[PDB]
This record gives sequence, C-alpha cells and structure tokens, in this order.
Amino acid sequence: MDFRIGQGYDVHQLVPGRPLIIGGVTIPYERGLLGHSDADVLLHAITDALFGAAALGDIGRHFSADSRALLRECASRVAQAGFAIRNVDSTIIAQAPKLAPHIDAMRANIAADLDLPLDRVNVKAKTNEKLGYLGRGEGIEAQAAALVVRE
Amino acid sequence: MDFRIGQGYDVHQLVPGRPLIIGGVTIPYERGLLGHSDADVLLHAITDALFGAAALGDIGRHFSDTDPRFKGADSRALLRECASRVAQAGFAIRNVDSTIIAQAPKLAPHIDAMRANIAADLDLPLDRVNVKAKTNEKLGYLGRGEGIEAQAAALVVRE
Amino acid sequence: MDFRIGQGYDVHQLVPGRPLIIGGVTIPYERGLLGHSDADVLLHAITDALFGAAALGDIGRHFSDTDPRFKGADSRALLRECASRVAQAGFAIRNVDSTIIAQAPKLAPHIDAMRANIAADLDLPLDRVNVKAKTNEKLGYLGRGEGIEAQAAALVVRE
Ligand SMILES: Nc1ccn([C@@H]2O[C@H](CO)[C@@H](O)[C@H]2O)c(=O)n1
Ligand SMILES: Nc1ccn([C@@H]2O[C@H](CO)[C@@H](O)[C@H]2O)c(=O)n1
Ligand SMILES: Nc1ccn([C@@H]2O[C@H](CO)[C@@H](O)[C@H]2O)c(=O)n1
Ligand SMILES: O=Cc1csc(-c2cccnc2)n1
Ligand SMILES: Oc1ccc(-n2ccnc2)cc1
Ligand SMILES: [Cl-]
Ligand SMILES: [K+]
Ligand SMILES: [Zn+2]
Ligand SMILES: [Zn+2]
Ligand SMILES: [Zn+2]
Repeated sequence: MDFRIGQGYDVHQLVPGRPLIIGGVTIPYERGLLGHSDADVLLHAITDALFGAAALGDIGRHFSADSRALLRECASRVAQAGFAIRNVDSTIIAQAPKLAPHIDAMRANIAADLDLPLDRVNVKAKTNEKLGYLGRGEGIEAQAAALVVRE
Repeated sequence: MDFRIGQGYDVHQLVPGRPLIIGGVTIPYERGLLGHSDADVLLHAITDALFGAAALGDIGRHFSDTDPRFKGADSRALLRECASRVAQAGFAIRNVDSTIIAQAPKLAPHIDAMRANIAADLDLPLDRVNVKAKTNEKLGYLGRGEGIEAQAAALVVRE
Repeated sequence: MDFRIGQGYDVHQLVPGRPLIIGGVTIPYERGLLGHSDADVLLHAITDALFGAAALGDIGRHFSDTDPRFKGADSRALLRECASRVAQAGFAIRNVDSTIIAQAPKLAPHIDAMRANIAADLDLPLDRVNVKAKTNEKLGYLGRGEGIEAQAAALVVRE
C-alpha cells in the first residue's frame, strides 16, 4: 500500500556542565549536550525522520517540554495526517562514553513514546574512529530512518 | 509490491561570486555553492537517492561535464532526467524526504518553494515531497559556514 | 506487507601499511583502512543497516572484537553471517543502497565488483544492490584524505 520513508539528522556540542541525555536516558559522563532543553540528539533525529515520512516539514516548524513529549506530539500529528509507524532505526555517533549498556532503555523509551512493539525500534552506536569534532569528543551526532504507511 | 529504498548525500563549498541555489530556489546570500553547474546540493542528493533506489548507479555516472546534452544544464534539468531514467527502468516514485544542513542563511522562508519545485520536476503531489533544514551547531566546516550538506531518502516501487 | 527500513554509518582512518579493502575489493593503493578486522567501511555500514532493519541491534553486538576470529576478519564473512541471522529472524532482504565518500583513490573502476560481492553475500540479484561514490568536495577530514566514510540503507520484509 501507501508506504513512505523519512530520514533524520541531529548534532549537539559536548561540553562540561550539562547532563548527558540520549534517547531519554541519563548517562554518566563528565560532559553533556548543549541545546534548548534536554538536547536529546537521538530523539530529535527520530522526530525529524517521522515528520519527514509524513511530509509535514520539520521539528522546528512544529516546535518553535522535553524531547519525549515532543516525540509523542510528533507521533500524534503523524497519526492525524493518516499515517501508521512501521519501524524506526537509528545510529548514535559518540567517541565516548560506552552506549551499549543503555541501548535497551533507549529502545524502551522510544517504543513507549511511539506506541510501537519493541521489535520495530532499533538504536545502534558508533565511534568516529577519532576523526573530526565527533572523534575528538566535541559533539555527538544522531541519524534516524523511519518507515510509515498511510492507513 | 516491489518497493526499493535509496539514500543520497552531497556537499559543496560556499564561495564568493556565485548565486546560492538550493532546491531550485535562488536565496539572497553573499556566497554560493561551488560546482560544475549551479551546484544545487539538495537536488543532487535527491538525484543520488533516486538513482540508488532504482539501482542505476550514481549521479556522476549519468551526467558528465563532457556530454553535450548536459553541459549547460541546471540541476533541475538533471533531476528531471534522473526521473526519466528511473521511469525507464520500470520504477515509480513514491516519496522523497531530505535535510539541508546549513549554518546560514535562514532557509525556512524558502522551503515550501523548494518542495513545489521538486514536486513539479518529479511529477509528484506536494504531499509526497519533504524538505527539512538544520544548522550544524557551529561544529566543523558546516558550522563554520564553509559548505552546505544535503541528505535525501527516496522510496520507489517497480510496477 | 511487513516492510522495514534500516540505515548504517561507518568511518575508518586511512593509514600506510594496510590493504585498502572496500566492498570486499582489494584496491591498489599506498594506504589502507585501519581497524581490528579488515576494516571494510562499506560492508560494515551495510551490515549495520541490515541489523537495524531487523531490529537486531548493531554489528558490535553480533561480532565481538573479543572473538579471536575478529582480528583481520573478512568483512564479507561477517556480512554473510549478518544476512543469515536476518533470515533466521524471519526477514527477506529487498534492496541495498550505499555511498562511499573518499577523496582518493578513484573508486569508479571498482564499484561494479563491490556491487557483485554484496549481491553474492546477500543472495540478491545485481539489480537490487547499489553502490555510489562521492568525494567530499575537499571539505573536512574526508577532504584531507584522513579517512573514508560509508553510508547504507536497506529494505527488508518480514515473511
Ligand atoms: N539554515 C537553517 C537551518 C535551520 N532552519 C530552520 O530552523 C529550525 C530549527 O532547526 C527548523 O525549522 C529549520 O527548518 C533554517 O531556517 N535555516
Ligand atoms: N573517490 C571517488 C569519488 C567519486 N568517484 C566518482 O566520481 C563521480 C563524482 O562523484 C561519481 O560517479 C563517483 O562514483 C570516484 O570514482 N572515486
Ligand atoms: N559510544 C559507543 C560507540 C560504540 N559502541 C559499541 O561498540 C561497537 C564498536 O564500535 C559498536 O558496534 C557498538 O556496538 C558503544 O557501545 N558506544
Ligand atoms: O558472532 C561471532 C563472531 C565474531 S567474529 C566472527 C567471524 C569472523 C570471521 C569469520 N566468520 C566469523 N564471528
Ligand atoms: O566488535 C566490533 C568492534 C568494532 C567494530 N567496528 C568498528 C568500526 N567498524 C567496525 C565492529 C564490531
Ligand atoms: Cl574494524
Ligand atoms: K556526517
Ligand atoms: Zn537536537
Ligand atoms: Zn553536488
Ligand atoms: Zn568499520
């Protein structure tokens, strides 16, 4: 039937003085992401991918509240435009800290916010092999892909 | 149904003495994108996503500087030709999504015009075309305003 | 039908004294990619996109660098095992698209061979596999030839 794809990108600076929150999970680290609220780079990328699949513009056009509430509101808008979410996949690029321990928590948060079965939500983690601002630990990036169907 | 997905990436340097053209829209700005044609980074990324989804290779394999048909061609003519070759391969386009990463200028006022241009070029309804924008939070070459990147995703179906 | 999409990213440093192996192809070059495995940036990205489409985590979850077999590992053997697990999870692969970003060497002469390797490893026909190449238009650590990046997208369907 009427499938659509969306894609998302986000990046925030990594500096001392803020908590590190990614996919709704507070992760221990000497530094944190700089941004408007929680600065949750993963949730922002996913939100963008969903708005994009629905052809509803982008996160800034809707939301001029933490990133989970934003994600839930995004999902309601996608629903009203006539779309059902089929799956989400994503990558976090961070040289440090280790994210693997926290992946299931992020997945659970995202699945809850999107009203999706856990097996339709995935989060992957990558380093930048010490290259660039990412590899020097100066920022963290997230990428997201979402598939939806008009129902 | 025989669905396929494609993904595209492009980046160009921002240089003095050239117009800034993104998604077919000329945007007032002191610098423009450097490339063999208008260097429309967004249209190029979408073009690569469509060639990718149809397993037709990539933009540099289709469009040569050398080829008389495409020498003086702008990126919208190339996007139209891409759509032609996708159709020739037996595919129909279902939707396009994309992100422009530019620290500056402000792209918001231009995005609906970009969508309209892409939709016309691809013979798609407006509600199957999407364009998003992001800054790079002052990080790296994008954050320093040295270039602008575009990312695209395309879904097609073999009919 | 129960379609799912996945995406993948990888990057490795380019260093002297290593084979340059991308898409399973040994490319003549004075430098190669640095990793604990054979460091095949394209196959790793594709592997992550396939695990991601199946919601099976990521390549590090599946192939531990603590396994003696990881050192110098043939990333095509890893991709085939990835495909095996994706199948075991109940998914059939519908298509793959990808981009390699490298200042050098020229990848064009090797791309069809990469596509054939990926197609063989995933038991797909050639017409469902695509590999695209880009330079980074001289920007950043990729423009300086310090590393090579790969991006991938995969579509699967749960049978
Ligand atoms: N160069 C840029 C970058 C971003 N934007 C818009 O700002 C909002 C927050 O990213 C988003 O709504 C985005 O569209 C913009 O107008 N120009
Ligand atoms: N390192 C690279 C980068 C790009 N290319 C090929 O050049 C054309 C323009 O990106 C594209 O056709 C691309 O495939 C290449 O052969 N080697
Ligand atoms: N910041 C990061 C980066 C990566 N990873 C995990 O380590 C594996 C190899 O990079 C990756 O495949 C991923 O499993 C992690 O846990 N935290
Ligand atoms: O999942 C186990 C594992 C870790 S490395 C590995 C492997 C390495 C080389 C060839 N075939 C397999 N297998
Ligand atoms: O267990 C691992 C470790 C590193 C890996 N990797 C880093 C960059 N590319 C693959 C993959 C799997
Ligand atoms: Cl490796
Ligand atoms: K990037
Ligand atoms: Zn953000
Ligand atoms: Zn271009
Ligand atoms: Zn790798």
